[PDB]
Amino acid sequence: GHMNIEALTAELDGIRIEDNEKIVQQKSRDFYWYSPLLKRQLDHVTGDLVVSPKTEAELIRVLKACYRHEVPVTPRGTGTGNYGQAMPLSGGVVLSLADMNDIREIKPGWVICGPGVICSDLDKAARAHSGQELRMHPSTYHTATVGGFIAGGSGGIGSINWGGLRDFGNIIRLRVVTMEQEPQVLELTGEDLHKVTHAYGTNGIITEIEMPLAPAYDWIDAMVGFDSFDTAAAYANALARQDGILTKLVSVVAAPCPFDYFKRHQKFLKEGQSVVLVMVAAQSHDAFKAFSARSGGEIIFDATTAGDLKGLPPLFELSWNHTTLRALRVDPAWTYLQVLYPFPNQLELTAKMDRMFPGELISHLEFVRFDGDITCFGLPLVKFTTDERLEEIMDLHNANGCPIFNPHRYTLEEGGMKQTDEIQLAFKREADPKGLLNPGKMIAWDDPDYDFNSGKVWLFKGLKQA
Amino acid sequence: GHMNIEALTAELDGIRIEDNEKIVQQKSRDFYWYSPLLKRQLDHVTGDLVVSPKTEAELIRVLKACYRHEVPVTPRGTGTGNYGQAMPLSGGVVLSLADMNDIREIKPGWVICGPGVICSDLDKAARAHSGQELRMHPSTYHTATVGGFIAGGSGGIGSINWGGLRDFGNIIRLRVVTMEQEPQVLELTGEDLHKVTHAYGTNGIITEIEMPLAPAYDWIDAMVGFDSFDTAAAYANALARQDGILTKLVSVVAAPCPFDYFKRHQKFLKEGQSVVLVMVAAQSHDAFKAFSARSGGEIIFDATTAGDLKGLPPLFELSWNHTTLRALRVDPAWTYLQVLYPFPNQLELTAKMDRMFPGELISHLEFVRFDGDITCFGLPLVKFTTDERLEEIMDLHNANGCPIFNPHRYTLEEGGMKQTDEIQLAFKREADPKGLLNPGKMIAWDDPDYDFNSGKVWLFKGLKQA
Ligand SMILES: Cc1cc2nc3c(=O)[nH]c(=O)nc-3n(C[C@H](O)[C@H](O)[C@H](O)COP(=O)(O)OP(=O)(O)OC[C@H]3O[C@@H](n4cnc5c(N)ncnc54)[C@H](O)[C@@H]3O)c2cc1C
Ligand SMILES: Cc1cc2nc3c(=O)[nH]c(=O)nc-3n(C[C@H](O)[C@H](O)[C@H](O)COP(=O)(O)OP(=O)(O)OC[C@H]3O[C@@H](n4cnc5c(N)ncnc54)[C@H](O)[C@@H]3O)c2cc1C
Ligand SMILES: O=c1[nH]c(=O)c2nccnc2[nH]1
Ligand SMILES: O=c1[nH]c(=O)c2nccnc2[nH]1
Repeated sequence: GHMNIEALTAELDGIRIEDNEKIVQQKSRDFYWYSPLLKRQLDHVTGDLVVSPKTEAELIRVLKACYRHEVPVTPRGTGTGNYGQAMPLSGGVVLSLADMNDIREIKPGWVICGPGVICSDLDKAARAHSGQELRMHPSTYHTATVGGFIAGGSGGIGSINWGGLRDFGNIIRLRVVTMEQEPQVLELTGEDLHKVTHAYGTNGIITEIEMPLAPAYDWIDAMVGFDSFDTAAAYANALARQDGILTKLVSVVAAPCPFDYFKRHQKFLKEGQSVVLVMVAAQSHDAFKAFSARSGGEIIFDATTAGDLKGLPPLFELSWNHTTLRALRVDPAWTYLQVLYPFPNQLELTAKMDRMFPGELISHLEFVRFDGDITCFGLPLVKFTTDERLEEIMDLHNANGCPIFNPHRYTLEEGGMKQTDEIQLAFKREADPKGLLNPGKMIAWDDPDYDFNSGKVWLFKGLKQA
Repeated sequence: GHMNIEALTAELDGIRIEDNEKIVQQKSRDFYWYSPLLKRQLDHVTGDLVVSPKTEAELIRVLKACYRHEVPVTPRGTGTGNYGQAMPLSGGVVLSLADMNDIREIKPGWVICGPGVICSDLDKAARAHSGQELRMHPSTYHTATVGGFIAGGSGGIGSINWGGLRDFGNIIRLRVVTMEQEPQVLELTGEDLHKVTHAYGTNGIITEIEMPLAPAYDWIDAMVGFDSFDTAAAYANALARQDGILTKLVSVVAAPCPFDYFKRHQKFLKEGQSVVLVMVAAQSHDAFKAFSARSGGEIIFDATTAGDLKGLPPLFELSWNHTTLRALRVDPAWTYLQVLYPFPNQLELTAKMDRMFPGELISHLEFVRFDGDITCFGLPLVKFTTDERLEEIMDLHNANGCPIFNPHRYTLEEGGMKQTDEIQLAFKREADPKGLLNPGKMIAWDDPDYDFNSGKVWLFKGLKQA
């Protein structure tokens, strides 16, 4: 690489650039620091400038100039990923897509928009236009971009209904611009768009998204309280299996996390109580109450009876990695794991892991559709002591039937979600022959000897088969 | 010929009534004759009078008069049931709710309407009002009433998404009028409304329904063709488990049924071909094609590429018991079974039954959500020979792990769907102390020695818990 930052800058007159060191540093970091390991390994990473195109034409200008002057390019939505995805390991350009945030079309069942649209802004527009909203969104709803969700996220609120970004149909089309001497526009549909999902921006810049839309309902927050984690998980699993009770969220958070760390909801909680977090559609809420009364589920908070309370976060901001946010805000020693508990043994497996790590781990489940089954993903909190103990806890999950997607890594393959196969490798050669797009994030690109055919359970399995 | 018809008729001045023998006979029959057994057993059944109230006030005037003259009352929507549910075993009044067809409220996620609204009319109004439609409907969409669906049906198109009428949330509220000296109005919510579902009108007259609504999408008809039943069933099972691919129907119809009996679609079919009937939402259509190319599913008919669709019925009128209709319109010796193939063994079980009855049976699956899993319901065609052999075939399904809901019976308990327990018996006494509502349909009411704690698998399990 022969980086020439000065010549790059000269080629971008009319395009917004920022080179202030403090601002570049801030926009070179995400929420990697949720992992004590990443916090140490990536503490010294920073870019050289932030470039913020307003149009696809400006973006093409930027990529063309970066290819010519050999400046690395790391895409950034709003920098809320947890693994260092958007962090520029090699210096160079932080390519912000924040100003490519147009909403172009809203029709019955689908939307076309730019990558920088914030999830809640997209829903606000889809709701006003025709009472529609995203099928799923991360708990970073109000801050995260749709583009970064596709390229760096996996699922979240709404996965209970629709599965994950890993699944056919949850994305319709991705328009992607390559890093070639003449950047190419690709219109990826069918299976081809799934080369880009959760690829950390390593194989092209998403410049337009077509995604399905779902009906916007009056979603009712409710909490259900239990005296043990195992009875909370059994209730949550049963509720998730009620096919006529429409929910958007079914979470399990073990004591002592609710009472210790859900501070604004404390008056509804008590010491020793585990909680199930529920978002239930208004047309299903009476059925939800009747089911809960028949299933041992004491409703300790219900938005329909609590009144118009200000200062209460929505329950989804207590779920997914917002559960982690709340814990580490009070005690910074908390970190987390990412776990699958495979169907049909999720209740047995979550209980065994809960009992295996008393005190040191606090269980946290999110119920989701996964390959057509209802099961749960895990985001258990872990009290950090040493690097070695944290690796050991993950090793023991893997050895006890609970696949780990290691969040204490910053490469695609080590994170356990995006599998590298020959199709993934060939596509990056096509879309980034100089290796300028988010370098360092794909091990197989830097390692000719990499056994990318190893690993067991991949969340985003590769397209190659038979 | 009930002895009190003259006196009853004199009390109904101003209410529309019909005593013409031929019309009363037509309005005393449903589609029971799909069963050769019921066709013979119920041949002599007819009412004395058809009474058609326009309003709940008129209905109450009718019930109060029938109660004081002890004339039985058998409710009727539009008489499309298959079990003789709406046929008056004791003569008396056929009480048609067809003129109680108010639609009084449509909101995001729910609708309030009268019992006589035809399903497709309900959707016509919900679509015009706010682009909504029913979650599920029988394949008799264009002729069946909503109230008769609730009291006499179980699910259908849309069950792939939502389960069935057996499930919490798929009905929100039933307003019911009792048969008492002074008829009472009950507003049944929570679990209480499930006393009335599939109870054949034996424990009160539904006068208002609140049901959930779902978004009205552009549903695309597609057929997928296979050289064998097993490969068709395996594909449909896989498609049904694609959580991001939104469908409204996933049916499997084994050869020779499609080529023999799907006449207007015959130009798309070939001899020996089994078919999977699909309704896929427009926003999932591309993913459906991509999944099907990846899953060995040849799309042989697609409403978006087929050119002129004139004269083609919708694919849902080739599904559920319309599959039976198409077959028996060509050969009247076909009848059917109703089967469950319990998860997770549905592929092995359907294949085992298919191999056990060559020629005599034609397999027909409908994939549905059932207790939180994806599995299939069966409506296999059976070539009628003798009553004895039809019983044996059903016994063999039951003995091989495939529960039968016997459609060749006219009582609630023998039909295998609506379980009787103490709560059902107590409620019938509460709503119909004289037993004038559809008499003879509930064995346990006529026979206090009848053992209602038998029967293994009930589609509509009772409310009594252990
Ligand atoms: C408290 C908290 C809770 C969270 N909860 C969830 C959750 O429930 N579910 C979930 O999936 N994630 C969750 N996350 C992670 C993160 O917030 C989301 O995945 C988010 O949607 C990422 O979007 P972003 O705009 O912040 O992307 P960034 O962090 O800016 O970038 C993410 C990745 O996408 C790439 N990228 C961004 N834009 C483009 C583009 N246009 N083209 C190509 N590549 C691009 C970046 O290079 C990077 O590799 C959470 C994070 C926090 C801190
Ligand atoms: C070709 C064909 C296909 C079919 N497909 C399906 C299918 O996919 N799914 C399905 O579930 N059914 C199916 N059916 C059965 C039937 O069409 C439906 O269940 C239908 O919705 C019944 O409504 P109806 O108005 O015809 O009721 P009716 O036949 O008039 O009556 C049904 C029952 O409900 C009672 N009843 C009616 N109205 C009231 C009321 N207001 N209050 C109390 N009791 C009342 C009657 O006494 C009777 O017991 C099919 C039938 C045919 C002929
Ligand atoms: O950066 C993240 N990417 C993800 O896919 C994710 N998924 C769940 C929770 N946090 C997450 N964080
Ligand atoms: O009269 C019917 N009642 C039902 O519940 C039903 N379910 C499926 C198919 N036909 C059916 N016919």
